[PDB]
Amino acid sequence: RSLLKTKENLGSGFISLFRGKKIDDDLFEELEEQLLIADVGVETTRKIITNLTEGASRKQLRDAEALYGLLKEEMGEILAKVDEPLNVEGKAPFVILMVGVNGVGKTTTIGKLARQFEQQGKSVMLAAGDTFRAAAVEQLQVWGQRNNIPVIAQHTGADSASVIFDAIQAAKARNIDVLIADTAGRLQNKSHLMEELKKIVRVMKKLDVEAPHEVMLTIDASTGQNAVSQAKLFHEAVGLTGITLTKLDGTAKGGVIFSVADQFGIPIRYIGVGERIEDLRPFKADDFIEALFAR
Repeated sequence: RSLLKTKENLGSGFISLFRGKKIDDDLFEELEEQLLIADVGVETTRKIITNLTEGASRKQLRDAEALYGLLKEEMGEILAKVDEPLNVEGKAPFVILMVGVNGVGKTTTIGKLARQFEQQGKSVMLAAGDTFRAAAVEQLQVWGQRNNIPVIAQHTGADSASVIFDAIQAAKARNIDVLIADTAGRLQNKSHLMEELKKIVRVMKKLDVEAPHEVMLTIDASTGQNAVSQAKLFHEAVGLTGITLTKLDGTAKGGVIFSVADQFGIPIRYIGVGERIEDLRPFKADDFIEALFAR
């Protein structure tokens, strides 16, 4: 599958580690190491190991090979807890606030997401709320134009929340089903980001007390621990309702999906396993685990 690189250490990769081995602390240490190198993280790895030890003992397993099935079980539960799909229907418009750092995929994810919704029969409108990042504003505009998707964009530096308020206002008038709004992502000024996003979320209430219907964080799987810290940061700034993991193909640090799931508990909406529009796959825990573990 596309997850071929993460499989060296996770899922299928466990088999080679367990081959012929007996169950002792030496083995759990070897596994712990593999999990940490895979970016599962200290806390999640400590949790996985203990659960697995209690399980391998209270079922009297002396054979290491059998841990593959028990790993599949506990890691499956971790992803299952954040397996709630994004349902963007019944609103006018359904506002998705896209938060996250620059160069993490946001603008690209926005384009892919818009194409997917339109492919389902719903009109989309974009809002360039990252008003200072002139490259990103430009990108959404030219792209939206050639895709016949209205893009609400204003002068460089205009108040983000105003652009988005105008975008929501316009969306309601033009009967748009989904409005996807971009935001500025500069962690360099922690509390400014918090106050900025807080203003955005508040100004929205003037036109709809339900907006935003979705606060989506986009993070890059290939940046391992960076993806986790970023999530923690945005988790404390805004009310994240969904997360999107991009660039899962091509990185052996794929275990980060378990770290971001276990530590925050926020629904993983989409998983990026390639560069095509269909590659921004709606996240299904069971399908992911099955492919992670498939020999």
